[PDB]
Amino acid sequence: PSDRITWVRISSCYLPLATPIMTEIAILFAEIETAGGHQGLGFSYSKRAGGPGQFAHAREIAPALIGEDPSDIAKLWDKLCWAGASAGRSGLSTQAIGAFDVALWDLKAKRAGLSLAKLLGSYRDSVRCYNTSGGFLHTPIDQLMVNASASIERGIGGIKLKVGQPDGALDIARVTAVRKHLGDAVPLMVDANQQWDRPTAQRMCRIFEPFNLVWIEEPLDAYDHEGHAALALQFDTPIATGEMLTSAAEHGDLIRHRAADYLMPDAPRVGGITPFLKIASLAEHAGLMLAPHFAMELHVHLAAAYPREPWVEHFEWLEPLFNERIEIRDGRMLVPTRPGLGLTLSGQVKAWTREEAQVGTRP
Amino acid sequence: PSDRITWVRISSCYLPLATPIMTEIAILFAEIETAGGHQGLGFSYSKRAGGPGQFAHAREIAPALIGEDPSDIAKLWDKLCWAGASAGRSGLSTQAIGAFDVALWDLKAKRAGLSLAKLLGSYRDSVRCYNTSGGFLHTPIDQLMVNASASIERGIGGIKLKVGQPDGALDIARVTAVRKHLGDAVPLMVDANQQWDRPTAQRMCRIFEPFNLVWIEEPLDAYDHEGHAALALQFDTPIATGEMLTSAAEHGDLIRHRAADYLMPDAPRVGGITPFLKIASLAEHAGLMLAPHFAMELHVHLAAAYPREPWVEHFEWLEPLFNERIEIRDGRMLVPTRPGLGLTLSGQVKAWTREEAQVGTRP
Amino acid sequence: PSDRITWVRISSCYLPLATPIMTEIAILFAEIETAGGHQGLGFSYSKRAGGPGQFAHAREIAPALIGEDPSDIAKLWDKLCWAGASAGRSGLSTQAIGAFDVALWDLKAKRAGLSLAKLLGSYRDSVRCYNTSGGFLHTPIDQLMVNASASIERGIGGIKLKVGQPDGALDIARVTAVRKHLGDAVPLMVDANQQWDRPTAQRMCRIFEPFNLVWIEEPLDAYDHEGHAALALQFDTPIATGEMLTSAAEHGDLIRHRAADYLMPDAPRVGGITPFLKIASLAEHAGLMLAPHFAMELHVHLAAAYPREPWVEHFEWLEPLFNERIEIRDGRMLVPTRPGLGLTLSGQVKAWTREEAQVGTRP
Amino acid sequence: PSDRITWVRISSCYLPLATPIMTEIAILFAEIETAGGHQGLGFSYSKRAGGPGQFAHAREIAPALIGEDPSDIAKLWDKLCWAGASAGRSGLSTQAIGAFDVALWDLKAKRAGLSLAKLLGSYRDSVRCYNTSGGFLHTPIDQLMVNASASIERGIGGIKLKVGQPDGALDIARVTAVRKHLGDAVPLMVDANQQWDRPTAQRMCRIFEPFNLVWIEEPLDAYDHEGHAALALQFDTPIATGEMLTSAAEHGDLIRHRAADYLMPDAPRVGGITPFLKIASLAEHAGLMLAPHFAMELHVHLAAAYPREPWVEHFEWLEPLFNERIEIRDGRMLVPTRPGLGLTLSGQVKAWTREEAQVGTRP
Amino acid sequence: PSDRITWVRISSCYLPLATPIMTEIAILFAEIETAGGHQGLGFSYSKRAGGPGQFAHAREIAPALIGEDPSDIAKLWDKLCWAGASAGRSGLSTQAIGAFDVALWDLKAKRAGLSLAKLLGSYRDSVRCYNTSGGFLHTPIDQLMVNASASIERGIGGIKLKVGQPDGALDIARVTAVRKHLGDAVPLMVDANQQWDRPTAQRMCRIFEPFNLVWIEEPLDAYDHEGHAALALQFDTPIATGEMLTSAAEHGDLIRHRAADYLMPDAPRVGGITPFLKIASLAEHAGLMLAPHFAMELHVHLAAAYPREPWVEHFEWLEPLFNERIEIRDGRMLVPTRPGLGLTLSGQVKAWTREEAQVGTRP
Ligand SMILES: [Ca+2]
Ligand SMILES: [Ca+2]
Ligand SMILES: [Ca+2]
Ligand SMILES: [Ca+2]
Ligand SMILES: [Ca+2]
Repeated sequence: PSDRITWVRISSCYLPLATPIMTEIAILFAEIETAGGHQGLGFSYSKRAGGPGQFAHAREIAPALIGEDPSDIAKLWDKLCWAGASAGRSGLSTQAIGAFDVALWDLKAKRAGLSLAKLLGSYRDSVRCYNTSGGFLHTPIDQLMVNASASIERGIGGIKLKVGQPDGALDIARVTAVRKHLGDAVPLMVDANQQWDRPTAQRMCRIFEPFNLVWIEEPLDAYDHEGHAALALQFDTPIATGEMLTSAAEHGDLIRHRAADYLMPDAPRVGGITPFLKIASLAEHAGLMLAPHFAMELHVHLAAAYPREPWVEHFEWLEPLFNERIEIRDGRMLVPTRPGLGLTLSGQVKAWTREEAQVGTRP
Repeated sequence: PSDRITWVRISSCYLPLATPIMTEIAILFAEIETAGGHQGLGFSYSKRAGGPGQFAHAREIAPALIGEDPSDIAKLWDKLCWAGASAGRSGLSTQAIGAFDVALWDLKAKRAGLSLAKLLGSYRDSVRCYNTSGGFLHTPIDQLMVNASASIERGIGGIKLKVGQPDGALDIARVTAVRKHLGDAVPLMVDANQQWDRPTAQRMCRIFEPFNLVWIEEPLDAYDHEGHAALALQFDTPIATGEMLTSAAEHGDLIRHRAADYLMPDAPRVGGITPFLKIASLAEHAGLMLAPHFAMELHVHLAAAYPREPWVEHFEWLEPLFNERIEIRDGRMLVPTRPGLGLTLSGQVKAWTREEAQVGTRP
Repeated sequence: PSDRITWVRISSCYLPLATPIMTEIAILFAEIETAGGHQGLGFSYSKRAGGPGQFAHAREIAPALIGEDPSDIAKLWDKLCWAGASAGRSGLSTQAIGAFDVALWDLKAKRAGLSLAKLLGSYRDSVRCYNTSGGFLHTPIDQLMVNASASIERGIGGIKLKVGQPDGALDIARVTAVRKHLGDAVPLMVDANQQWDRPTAQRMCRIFEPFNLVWIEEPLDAYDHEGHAALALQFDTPIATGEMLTSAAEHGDLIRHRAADYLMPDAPRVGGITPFLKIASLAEHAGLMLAPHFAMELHVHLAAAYPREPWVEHFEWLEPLFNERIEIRDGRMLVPTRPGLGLTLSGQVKAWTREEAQVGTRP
Repeated sequence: PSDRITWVRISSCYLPLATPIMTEIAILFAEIETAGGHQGLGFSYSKRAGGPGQFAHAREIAPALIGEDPSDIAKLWDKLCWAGASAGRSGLSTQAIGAFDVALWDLKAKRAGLSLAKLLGSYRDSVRCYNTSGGFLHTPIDQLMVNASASIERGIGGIKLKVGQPDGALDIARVTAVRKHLGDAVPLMVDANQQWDRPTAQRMCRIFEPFNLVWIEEPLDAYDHEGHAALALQFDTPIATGEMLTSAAEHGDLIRHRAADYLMPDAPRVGGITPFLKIASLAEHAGLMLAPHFAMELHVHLAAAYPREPWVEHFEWLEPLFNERIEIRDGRMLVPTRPGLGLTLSGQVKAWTREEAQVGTRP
Repeated sequence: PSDRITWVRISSCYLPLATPIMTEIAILFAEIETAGGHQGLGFSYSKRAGGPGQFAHAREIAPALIGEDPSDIAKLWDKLCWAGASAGRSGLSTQAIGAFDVALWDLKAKRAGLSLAKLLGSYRDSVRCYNTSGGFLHTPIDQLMVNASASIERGIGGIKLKVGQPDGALDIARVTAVRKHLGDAVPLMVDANQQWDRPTAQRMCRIFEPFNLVWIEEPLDAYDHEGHAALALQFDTPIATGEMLTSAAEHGDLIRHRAADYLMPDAPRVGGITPFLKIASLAEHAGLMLAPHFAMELHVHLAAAYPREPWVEHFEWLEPLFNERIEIRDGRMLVPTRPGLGLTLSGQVKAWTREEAQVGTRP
């Protein structure tokens, strides 16, 4: 083999959130080291229930990696999946596999002395970014307006507003208020978080049309593909969805329905970089736009490798976990130039680790 | 509410197999009790990796059941799924949910003093059954021949032979040998266990055509829907598949492709009775036949409720876990008449339990 | 068996209407009792011609229920259908079967000490409701306006206005008048009762778009599925139809055409709860909304069991037939908590019964 | 940038064939070197007219590579294509681009100290191989028989026989003769080289069915997708095609028609490794088998990276151009383990070079 | 044969542009003469990279024309294509073939003493024309406004404006300015040159709707057929595309998608008149409009032969190459009446020729 895995360590780290949304996020870290002295770091996560399950499964299948050639990433993804075949090809088991998968990609990239973006091959050195500016449905427009202004001032390229509350007139007012404040030149998008039924989504999308939003995210249930397809066919405003999906197959179904103008795959959630690339390949062929969701630390690299100009969300919740940081400038997020994912665990991770296990002999 | 859940207990029981094939099966038991004194028992399982993950997730979401009306089964399935939304609608998380789901159905049936089959409404009091007679690819033909003949004399209604070895001539020989021994009056089916590629499956199905087998099971990868549909369109022999799928959505895709003459949903594997019923409704409408896989203790009830004559496999591995037994006669297994699933945990379960947890106050 | 039917009584009851619409409605009541002392009550109906036919058929097939296990509801639906096979799977014969079907469901629910909603499993304890406030095309807007206001005051959650008269400008005026009176906050829907041809429906739907109605009901002939599908594709306003259909097959065709945003199945009209559930399963899978038509006494239970928020019409014409009543509060209809359908025949039913028959020996 | 391209050299080398079939093959070699001291070698080719055109275009666009980051392979493929946009996305211009593309991949692999197969990630360390044993339509049966048997004793895993001559009876005779000589255990395939019209292909495939050939290659015109799809739907024997196609788009069309059981993309012919990977992704998703055509020195690496067991032709014509060799044993060719493609130009290349050019300053 | 080719001369002529756009255009001229004394002139071209490749290939395959019957044009197109089969059916090789193809058509037309338009059969003696009036995105509206006015004054029938710059508000302003200047009676069209992504194209097309433009050209990537089809389905304004395509197959795909209201095939770019006619036949059958791109000297003849009123661009860049000129009158371009294409090489061609070759003996 090109090398061989000799040690693996998994940790279940509970990241406390500065502000309740959801008071914490369970992060599954996977560390892999080889006889050749190469090392990789990867992770998966669970918002709400899922952390314990991901860790337990990861611990059970980890031994299957020992002795294997780390360069055969897809092959190993398949081997770990087969090791837990009755668990399926999506959900907790493949998310656990994803932590290992990301680590192997990190390791291969470092082996070449290249950032993950350069190993895959990039199309740009910076990616369009946007943020919520710490805005929620319960955030007084006044505060959200001043926070969004600050974000723009520090380099954010767009603002995503939370909508989808029983009183639709409220959202329209809030959005109207933000648009008047920032100006027509600031890109604006909304996220309904699956709060609308088909009739309501139909009416709200109609109202938002004049706003020229970048996109309307998750207007319906994440699984209502025909519903999303119907909205995309009817309205000029792009429809964005997919962040809730957990496998290449689900994204394939969404794509088959032409249910999204902007596909929002979540690498950790779908099983890692390996399945994410298969999804990106399908989206590319279908001529769609890409807007990866969550984990910017990983997605900035994946987005950089997509043919068409993508959008990545500037999200700072995971920063305390790492020693590195992402920098933003003139509406764009810079793609890190360091080898691999360019991440190392902060000293704070230890204090937040509730479970851990390892197998093999460390080099 | 009709009632209120007050106590829940989950157990991870490792069933040792008298004959390695894999030397054990992880069973997740869920016990539910209410303020009204009602009780239910359900379970899910994992062959190979999966047991630890299912238990861990079940333990984390169990508290969400306390205080809820046990009669709103589908509603609670959704609540538990939402409680772990980032985990998706299939795989380990929904299988954990399935243990609770089965228990709720068991409890509702008992509440009406009806077997699960009668609660759902049955079409028959006994179901066609078949077995492998402890035969595997490595079992010497002559042994499998006397074993099969023995199963027939005990009342089994059919024999499923394992095939799919590199030397197709061998399988053809073994099947020919079995057919000549038992006679043309004994129903025969084969299981290739996803071992054939499209070209090989094409040639083997061609050869088996004259045999008039009941079905050819899993000739291709469980996810090659187009491949299976092509075989079903070409050959007279029914194609059976679906045992590997873990969600209603995956079965829906298989059904959309018309990839199976006999659909083989596995209740515990797809998330319980609730999603299984949705799958059965889709199969019924599509005019397909049903042959549920594994867990006869549960599937005999579900099969009894299907409009068209189904087939259920009679296999003994799980018996040690329960105090009750399935009866077979004249080629069919009798649908139990006791309330609910008609199962209670044996004293052996305790000794095989490696993990357990409970929440709430037992009535 | 779980039990066995020993007595059956059918009655043809003619319900006189307080105000001509249609001066009466023929109701077919079915009573079923078992050796175990269990009892069930169900019914079907005919607006205009149909009462005599339903009763005659019910009387002829009733004997087929004696001795049968009441828990095998679907099986018995099929047996009664086969008993009159040349009559088909829809229309008068299956509507007669439906009376028996509803009774069997009522009996099974009572057996478990659960309301019908809880036996099926509910998603809500109350359902959105609406009414016409005794409004017809010939009702002076002035009166309809004050009546609608009263309905809202007593808890009704929406108002359905009758439209579809030769003078379209009239309907627009009437609707404009009602909207201005009640305010934009009161949900409003219209019912054209199949009075428009494709061109007219096209023009009227266009005009109603700004109104933001909950739905436009039966704009075209109940059987013009392509016509309805075209309207739904073109307009934001939901299209509602299906109330005239009499079988799962017809609803399946409507669904295949994507001819309705809100499907309006009528349990009694399609053959009872058994076929209604098959229809609801198809609508659920297609991602549609549900708005059962007529018989709120039965549909409130069925609606409660649907995944997505349905709408049920508050209709008081059938009240004199029963001793129980439905209560409405804050725009919602409360789902009864009593066992089964929660209905018993009033003493007035006897005086209105024109035909009756029974078979078997009462327990 | 990760690095920077500083020098590029292109050579048009005419490979003389020891045996006319066409007496030579024009090979376009591309050498790329960077400021960081990294180097890559790639190539494209033309059988018959094409060599001069490929070189001329390569020379004209080569300057566009100077100063660029060699790691952004896909990006540069697009830049060179845009540099000659009026030339399209297929044919001579993209084949010229492919020589550079292969060199960039070779360079990236070497950068990581990995073979091309390991950089991409492999599923196997050896690939099934087959050869023609120097047999053509004019080769006397008995000679081809001893030649084939010889290839088998040296380790070849299969024999491809050339067919498609006006006298079909002859082919059938020759194939029958070969089959009887080698035995039923030696895999056999035939290549009709687009010689049959639909009617003839239909009859010949019918006759070959009993033979159980691995595949029937190019039975019809390379562009008759409907024709090929019809044959594949009708016959058990796999249909193989695609070797003549020159772009991802053409392969996509073939795949859309389901016109091939075995897709035969030719990396150099379609524009290099970059477009080849896109084609492989499409074939993988469609559930097809892979059998890359020509250039085993390159395809052995690409085939190793495909999920399902592929077939690669072992043919010796290009060996004189390189200092390295492919090893075969037990019916499979070993995937080279050296860095990158594992190829270096032999001293003979210089003598066969008719044209060459370079740009930039060599490090 | 009807005659036989005895001499062929190819020249690579670099046409310098009066103003940078692109400072020159490579033109490939092909001259063919027969034993019968007949002669033909044709050409192909490359904007940016492509000239050297086209010439090199043309030189290599030219010998294949000697001795052949010039009247069998399609047959010879196929023979030359086969002569370079590994080069494919599009791109540089077929463009080289196209130069010869045009010459053969010119020769056949002259043989009959008919213009090319009359040989094919025409529907009109003049064709609607339009121009850019030397306008580019960087041209100050003031100048573009006065230039467009002059064009109209000298007989041009329409104005095409360049759009597709980052600042969409700019294009709208420029177009608004031009429309106000020339008046609503002057046909206006825009060309976005593939500068918009789907979302942007969607928004810009919406804005342009009120303008009643003749068409919106290349709003998206030339290969995004689904994208173009979606725009055409949604908007009243015709979508025009196809100028970038290089083969009948690509145009066929575009047509299959109903991706264009106005198809813009480029004869030289797709391989000559032979493939252009196949494309025109497909467009005619699909009921589309035709707007050939570039080379008016050739397209005026081809456009004249199309059933529906086409549009041809008045483009003067190629004039210096020929001794003849096209005349425009009352918004239409007159179809030349001279034999064949009606073109002869100017004395300036010699000075601009960088490469040339000939084969055979001149008559
Ligand atoms: Ca859209
Ligand atoms: Ca079949
Ligand atoms: Ca609609
Ligand atoms: Ca086939
Ligand atoms: Ca249009």
